[PDB]
Amino acid sequence: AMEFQSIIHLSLDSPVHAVCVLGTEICLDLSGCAPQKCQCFTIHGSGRVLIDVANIWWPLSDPTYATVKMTSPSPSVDADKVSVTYYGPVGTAVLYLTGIEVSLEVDIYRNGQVEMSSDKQAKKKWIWGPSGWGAILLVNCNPADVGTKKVIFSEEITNLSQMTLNVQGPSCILKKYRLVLHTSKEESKKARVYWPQSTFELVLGPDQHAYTLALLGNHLKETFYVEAIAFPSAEFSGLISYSVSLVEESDPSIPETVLYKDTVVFRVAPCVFIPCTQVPLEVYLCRELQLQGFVDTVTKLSEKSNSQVASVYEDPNRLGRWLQDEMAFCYTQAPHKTTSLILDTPQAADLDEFPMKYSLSPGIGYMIQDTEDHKVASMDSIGNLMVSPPVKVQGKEYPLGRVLIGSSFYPGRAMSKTLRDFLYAQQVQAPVELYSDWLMTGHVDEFMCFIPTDKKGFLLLLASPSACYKLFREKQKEGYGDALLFDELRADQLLSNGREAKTIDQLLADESLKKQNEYVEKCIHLNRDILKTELGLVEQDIIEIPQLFCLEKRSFARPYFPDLLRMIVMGKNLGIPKPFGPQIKGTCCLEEKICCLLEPLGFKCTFINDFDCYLTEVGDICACANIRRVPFAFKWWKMVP
Amino acid sequence: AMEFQSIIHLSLDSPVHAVCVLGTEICLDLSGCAPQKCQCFTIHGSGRVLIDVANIWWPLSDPTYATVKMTSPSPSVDADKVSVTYYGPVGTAVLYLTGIEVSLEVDIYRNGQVEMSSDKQAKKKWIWGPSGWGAILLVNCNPADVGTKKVIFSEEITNLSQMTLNVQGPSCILKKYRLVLHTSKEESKKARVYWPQSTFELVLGPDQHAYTLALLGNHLKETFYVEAIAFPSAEFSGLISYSVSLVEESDPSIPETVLYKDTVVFRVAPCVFIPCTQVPLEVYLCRELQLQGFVDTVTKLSEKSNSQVASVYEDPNRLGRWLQDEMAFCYTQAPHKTTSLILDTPQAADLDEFPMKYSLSPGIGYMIQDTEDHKVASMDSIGNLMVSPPVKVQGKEYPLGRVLIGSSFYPGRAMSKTLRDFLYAQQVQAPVELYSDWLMTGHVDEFMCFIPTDKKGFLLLLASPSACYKLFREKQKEGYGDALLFDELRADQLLSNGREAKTIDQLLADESLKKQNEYVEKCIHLNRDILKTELGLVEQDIIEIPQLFCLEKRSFARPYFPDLLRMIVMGKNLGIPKPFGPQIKGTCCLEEKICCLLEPLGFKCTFINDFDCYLTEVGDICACANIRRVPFAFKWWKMVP
Ligand SMILES: [Cl-]
Ligand SMILES: [Cl-]
Repeated sequence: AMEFQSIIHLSLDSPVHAVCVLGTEICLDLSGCAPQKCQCFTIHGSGRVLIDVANIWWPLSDPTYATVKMTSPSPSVDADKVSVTYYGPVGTAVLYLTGIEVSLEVDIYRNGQVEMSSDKQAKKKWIWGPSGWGAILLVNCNPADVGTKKVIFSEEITNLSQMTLNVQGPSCILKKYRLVLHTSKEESKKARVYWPQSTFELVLGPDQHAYTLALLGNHLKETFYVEAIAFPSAEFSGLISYSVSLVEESDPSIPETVLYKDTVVFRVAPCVFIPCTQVPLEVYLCRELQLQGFVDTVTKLSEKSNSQVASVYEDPNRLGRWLQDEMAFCYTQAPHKTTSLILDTPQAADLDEFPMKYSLSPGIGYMIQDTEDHKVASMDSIGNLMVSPPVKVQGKEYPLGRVLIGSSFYPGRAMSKTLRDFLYAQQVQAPVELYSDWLMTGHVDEFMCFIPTDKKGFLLLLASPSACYKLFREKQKEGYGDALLFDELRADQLLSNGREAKTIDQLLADESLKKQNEYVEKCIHLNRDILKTELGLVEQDIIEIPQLFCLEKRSFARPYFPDLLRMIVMGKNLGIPKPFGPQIKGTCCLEEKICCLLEPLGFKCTFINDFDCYLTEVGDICACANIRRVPFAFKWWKMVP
Repeated sequence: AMEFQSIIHLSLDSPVHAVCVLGTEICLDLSGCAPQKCQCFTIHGSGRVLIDVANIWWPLSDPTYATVKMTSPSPSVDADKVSVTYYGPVGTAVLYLTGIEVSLEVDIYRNGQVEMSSDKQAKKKWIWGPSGWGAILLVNCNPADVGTKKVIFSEEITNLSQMTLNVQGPSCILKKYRLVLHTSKEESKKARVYWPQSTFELVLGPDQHAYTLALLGNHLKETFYVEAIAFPSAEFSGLISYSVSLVEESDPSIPETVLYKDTVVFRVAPCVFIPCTQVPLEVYLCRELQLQGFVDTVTKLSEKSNSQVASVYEDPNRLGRWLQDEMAFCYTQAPHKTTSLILDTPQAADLDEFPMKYSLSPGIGYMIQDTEDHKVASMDSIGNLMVSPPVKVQGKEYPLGRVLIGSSFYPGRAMSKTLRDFLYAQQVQAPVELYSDWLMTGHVDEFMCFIPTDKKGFLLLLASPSACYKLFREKQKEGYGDALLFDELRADQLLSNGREAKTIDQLLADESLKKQNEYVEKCIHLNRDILKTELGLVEQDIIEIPQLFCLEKRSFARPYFPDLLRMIVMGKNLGIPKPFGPQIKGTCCLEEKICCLLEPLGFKCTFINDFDCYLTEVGDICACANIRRVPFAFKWWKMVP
């Protein structure tokens, strides 16, 4: 008999000639051919064979099976043997073996190189955690792709994951078969596989899910380079598997058959967002022909903070403040490479040009993410997200922090199912839903800010209208009720921005303003509870920041004076919006209050003088920034979501 | 001051009057108002207040917080109090409390009744396993729905899950608020909530995701009845949450605000498929005007097995064998109720009538599942599924077995992404992909069958052409080479079914038939390996069944003689297709062989005489059956997928 299978029925008469793929086990039926007078048996194998008898003689039970496996490939056909000798009160059975290797290997232990997997079945599984395993694939974020044969540079080839195919066996056995490297039609739309000729040929991708390789000689060693196309999403878990099938070429009436298949599994790394507690590397600035105020002060602050400034062009096809509202700096990481990128959720239709590519420093990626709602003040954009610092909550670690999404509480505007599903599909920053649709912009950054400390490693700052009323009341009692909110601002600057200079006395007697702020205070308190619960915070982690709001067009909250919470956080250097509060002998009481709260904790407060920038209405153009920061040192794959 | 929040800043001057929702905690800032001369303090609360000072006097630290909570609702406003007395080398601060209850409760401990949850935050989580928690919801499978105010019978109301809402507090506090029972727009499409007036009003559902309730008096107690619409799928995880928001009615210029929200989570039970090792309860039979053969023998076998027979009408709008190929008996289970149902994946377009409803015994549900591919021999149907018995594999338990799906191995036909995703979304029967597209029907039941034993509790039978060649060779050597395959069958019965009577000598000399069977044997061996690996089977669990195949129109395998593996499994009673093998002195050697293999294990073999039924071509009409069985005793929620 001639065979390629997991079960072999030995025959006293004809010895079996079989193929053994290395890493697999064959079950040997020893008793089916045994003579009736046989009571016991002995079994012996050659050097490359490992025989297991239920883990020397053995009693002959009703079923008697032995398992065999091979340790190295055969240098010729039938070079290995297993012999069974039947003892009674009488027969021999023989199996000739030829061992071949057919294996696909990846960086399964996440060490930065392809390593041989210890087990053919364990290698199809992807296990999270430090005691886990499973290779990682990175999405191609090359900004050129935004809007068959390719040249790939040594700088770009490190982004790709290796997948090695090894086949070893006698030439006369291997020539009977063909190899097919493949994946399912659906998985092929999610990644590309390249083969170097440097010049690389596309062997698998969205239009090709099977690739044939000829077996010429006694060994084939080929390395393929793989890249993902998309991050995990509602429709995509992140898992992609590749297989090599050994196909027996046929007689035209009998179809071909697959005799063996080896499979590897990749997990496409998630898109990870970065909180403002991470060290700034670069500050991207969309100036919109501005210099004095925001642009100059933020340029100065950035130099003071060991950070680069990258100019950003205006995009005439987008609403103003797009650099902040439609984009986020994030990263994606593999054992062999970390790719920082900007994730863009454009609100405009049919875009042709992408001016943000001029600013992107070498190696910085660019990815687009679709959304559904594109109106002014839409919360369906990546700007409607804030990242917490790393926290432990109820004994559960969130080493990369948790993503915070602005949402609604009235049973209004919201993030689309598409963008929300994309976020939850990343897994490693378990999203928390906050309440922000009471704010005109819908952005939580108008009432909260995390700042790093040199303990949890951070403090949460929260907007507090009650704290501001308390501060103004104390000043009034001290005889400063005549001090003026919006002092040192030009009358037309106030009028053109919907504001009016008011004394502390007029502000404290304004019952409508007080009711607007009481409403805002209730909305912030709802969020304070969710943040304490979901981030494991205690009140010692929170600092109240005096901040007034007003309701504009139900109506929505807007900062009354420039929002102190809208900080540019650069380590210990804080770029705080200059609020223009009531002055008490040449000093703004709001600047003095916030400096008294933050300076003793090691913070350097720089007040950004730019009233028009901070009072810009939603949709209107203004200078803005987006800071690119150091990715977390904690490796995402070692987390157990 | 007047408040409803998680943080209260005490004031030496004005005492605070606050609302405390039961089950929540308030943080009290004790140090912010403390006099400069104060060095230590004492705190005292009344009977309903629980005070925690970092878990009698206490030192006055820079931040000094105390947490308070309430144990029962207040019978009047300010009926509870907390007093802080400041000691120096000097002041008092007071908080008046009013406790209210606002809670949604479900059968969170899966005990069959609504129980009070121990924690407001833990109740939003759904944890798998015996030490888990989380209420369960059942899909409405009423066959009437196949194709605002409702009457629900005491028999049908047990299918629904209870959700109780309790609100308790002073009438003068509760009258300030409104209650809103709600869920997101997307979740509302997945379930219906009813309120009894018995006659039940639909309060939440696909067209209504918010329902308002008036707070009249000092307490509200309402029970709602919930039912799911759909099983988990590609787009639906199975989790649905409901909330009650306490809304403060507004001054028209200030929008309303939500002061508190309580939330419960349900998991819609998965659709669980049943293996043929479970005890038969009812046999559904589509006779198609037939009596002698299949219909009579299966009716007899069913009576012999303590099972009911339910006649099924012919469906002229569907391909033949639809009762078996387009339907599956499955179940869905909650702590309070188990619903057995038939899951239908119709292959026809625009169906109006559903004759299977006439057969459905009282209480048996009916659900439809969409598919994409509707051609003849399509593997995109629920008939392309077999369920394994419960198994343990590599230390992992599959107490409900694993679903087995027929698929392809040539890198052909396949299950659609829609049906496959529906199956994997159930979670509790971790699907295994087998190779069956080499078979004309694409059904794994043509080469494998599980039978229960009175140890794993089962045996796997596998089709084996090699075993059949071996049996025929032994008969030839004994002088019976003249024995005839298809003996005792009429010549026209053979001709009209594409077969011809052949002696054992002619069969063993047929080289084309041998090559067709060698091909089939390689395909079955691929599946034997996957089954051993994925189900943790050893060769002692497998019995080879002699069975020949032939290739017909690449070409596809069909059973050559009636397929012995296509058994009607009724406990120890097996309805085996009568194969009409070569007879050796009045006995079919195939019947004798299978009886020698199965009878010593306690099986009673009944050979179903019906050649035309077992040789029916795909798409053609024939009598067939579908057996409804006992659901597993193991509760699905106690598994950790
Ligand atoms: Cl996953
Ligand atoms: Cl889930």
